[PDB]
Amino acid sequence: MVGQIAKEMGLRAYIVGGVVRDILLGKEVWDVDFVVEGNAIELAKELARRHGVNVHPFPEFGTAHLKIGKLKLEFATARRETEPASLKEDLIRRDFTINAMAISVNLEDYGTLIDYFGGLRDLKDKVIRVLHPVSFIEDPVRILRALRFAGRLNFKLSRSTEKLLKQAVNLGLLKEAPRGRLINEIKLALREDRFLEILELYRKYRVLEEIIEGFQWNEKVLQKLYALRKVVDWHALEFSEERIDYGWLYLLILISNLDYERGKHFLEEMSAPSWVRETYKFMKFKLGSLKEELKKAKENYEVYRLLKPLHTSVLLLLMLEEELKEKIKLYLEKLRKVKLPKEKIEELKKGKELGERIEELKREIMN
RNA sequence: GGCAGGUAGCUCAGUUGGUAGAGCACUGGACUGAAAAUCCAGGUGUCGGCGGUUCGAUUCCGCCCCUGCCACC
Repeated sequence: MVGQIAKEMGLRAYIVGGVVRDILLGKEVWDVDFVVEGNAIELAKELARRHGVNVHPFPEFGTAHLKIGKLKLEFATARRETEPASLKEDLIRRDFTINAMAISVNLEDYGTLIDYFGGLRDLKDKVIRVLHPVSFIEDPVRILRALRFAGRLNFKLSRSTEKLLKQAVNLGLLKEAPRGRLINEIKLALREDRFLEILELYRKYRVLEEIIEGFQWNEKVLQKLYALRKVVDWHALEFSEERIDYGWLYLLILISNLDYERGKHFLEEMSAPSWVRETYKFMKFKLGSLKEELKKAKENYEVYRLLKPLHTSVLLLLMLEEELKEKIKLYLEKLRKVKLPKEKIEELKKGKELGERIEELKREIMN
């Protein structure tokens, strides 16, 4: 119906940006971005009125947000910067060729893909390419972004793009960039399932040393990241109903050997989840003594005592130890399974004495 | 899309999971020609909603509701 409204107003609207990419990648998304030649606000308001849904106009940005069902729609007016602007002018300010395409929702040309810069070819050849060599200089954050994209889609940077990226990092433009944008981009990165590869690309071009203070790369951390890779694989395989955010664990591994001050400050800027901060603060000190206690663990009940109060993240951190791996495994799918019948429980009750008694019964069952 | 706040009618605290609170409106009676003040007391509440784990969830976790702000595709 968007093309109908675009016809009545005599305008031109286009599905734009990564959405189009995700459409060509066979990925369905509930968030759609539009570029409209002429006023986008009136189009969004009319569309929202015809569907009888609340509209959220933003005149200063020239954009409007409206939610239809699960679909989150954002209409934007064509602009030549971050005179009327043609679609091509709006597409030329974008970062990568694969993000620079558009599809027309206008009724006559409906279904046609509009590619000016040959982004379709770069999507075909799995190439991450900038439109202009001045790209990274304008928006330094894109440095991460490209890598992140190169992480997710498993594509490869163009030689021009790569040289421009290396030259961009060498000038230290990553430091001059706003902290919030960078941190946000990293937060976007750690949510990917391929985020490990993104970390590999981060290590190759050494972008993490610039953002984080006092951070350096070594082999132990990397092998720890692959061990964590295997652990994450198995845990997300069998226990998948219990799944949590895995990226923050990698982030903890990277900052493990780093100073505690810069670590807490980093978690402060990144706005890490509570359990992440807790896992880190427990890792910096208590983890050593904990592991040493797990080494002294003989009976299953002492293991139960030294494990159960801890979160899942701590356990996954303990799975890095080869000696403790089969023990934690024994703890997960075996060491905790239990229930009790009626009569017996009723006899157990004949405050805290009840719970302690229960613990005594469990330690009686285990060993 | 991520991070705080959600506790009475309003303004607000509360973590090793273990049987909840302040200050003023609410009912009832002692008090009064009536009313209020004040006294005894006591509702001050499924501590957002729905499930899950647990002997037991305001707390652990998951999906969502609301409000405010930071961030922007």
